[PDB]
Amino acid sequence: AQNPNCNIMIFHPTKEEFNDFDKYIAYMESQGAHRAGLAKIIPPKEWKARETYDNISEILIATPLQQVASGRAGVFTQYHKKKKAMTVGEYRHLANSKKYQTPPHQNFEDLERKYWKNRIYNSPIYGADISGSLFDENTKQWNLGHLGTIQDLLEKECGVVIEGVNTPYLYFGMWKTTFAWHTEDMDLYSINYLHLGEPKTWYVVPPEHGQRLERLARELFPGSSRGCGAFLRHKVALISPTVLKENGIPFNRITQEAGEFMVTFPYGYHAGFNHGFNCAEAINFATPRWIDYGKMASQCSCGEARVTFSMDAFVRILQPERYDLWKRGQD
Ligand SMILES: O=C(O)CNC(=O)C(=O)O
Ligand SMILES: [Mg+2]
Ligand code: NI
Ligand SMILES: [Zn+2]
Repeated sequence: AQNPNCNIMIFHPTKEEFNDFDKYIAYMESQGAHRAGLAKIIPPKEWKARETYDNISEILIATPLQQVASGRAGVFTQYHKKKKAMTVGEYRHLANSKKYQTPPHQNFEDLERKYWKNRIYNSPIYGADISGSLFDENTKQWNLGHLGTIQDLLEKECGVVIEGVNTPYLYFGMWKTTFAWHTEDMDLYSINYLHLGEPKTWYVVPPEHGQRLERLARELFPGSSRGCGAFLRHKVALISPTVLKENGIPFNRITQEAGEFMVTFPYGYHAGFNHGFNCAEAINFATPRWIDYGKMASQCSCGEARVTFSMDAFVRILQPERYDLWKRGQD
């Protein structure tokens, strides 16, 4: 078995190997990359996402989210308070202000220490989940707006044509902006490109150990667990590496820098934080290997998770027994 310790693997495809996206994902899996839940892909030196980032300041962040924490430094939830709209140029200025800027630090490890010590005491503002793309239309390789759609994959594998669309999302971050422990909708893959700015630190649990994370989460968030049998789908809970290590949960960590892709694999729980002002683009995708994960994915039916239009068909076709309850939670 390749990669039996479930380490995060880093890949350096050549420009030739960068042509065929599906083929390269399958290659990474042949080397055991999925066992970690997360892989890094460093693009060939010849490649670029677009020519420059000099003209992005007028993008609108319609609903910036202030991420307010509750709990203790290593075990907390966050809620999202909606703020007034602002442009990316306004948000960048805000991120660089004395109130929100990255503190002085020695290295990524020191900054990580500072994040876990101090995150709860601040409420950073995240420009998340903005439909759109920063890939140039002329970028032919690993262009996250030109991937094969999940609806097409389901149709190719299973023969059933379904409604729905699959488009990318932009994320504008600042110091301490946080993504809570989650797997993707329907335990899909994700791919994330860090277009510009400061790094993003990731934590990940191997898919084969995801249920160990879930059991810890039920212990640590006992009211939330009574409320919902899949409350990590709410995407609000944080658990620090120190707490994970104290509880014997297998995990790994890695820091993504600008110009790098990360791929999350089906049922790979992940969480993390931004180092400072940045912009990422991410999208879900599927492969043939995903189908069995989609059929087994948990679902929130309590009403909290509320998701896209396109998840309906995935539930309806892959999980017909669950469909009626889940749809009630959507309505
Ligand atoms: O970058 C973020 O805030 C969150 N991204 C992801 O969870 C992802 O790409 O799957
Ligand atoms: Mg602009
Ligand atoms: Ni994710
Ligand atoms: Zn729920």
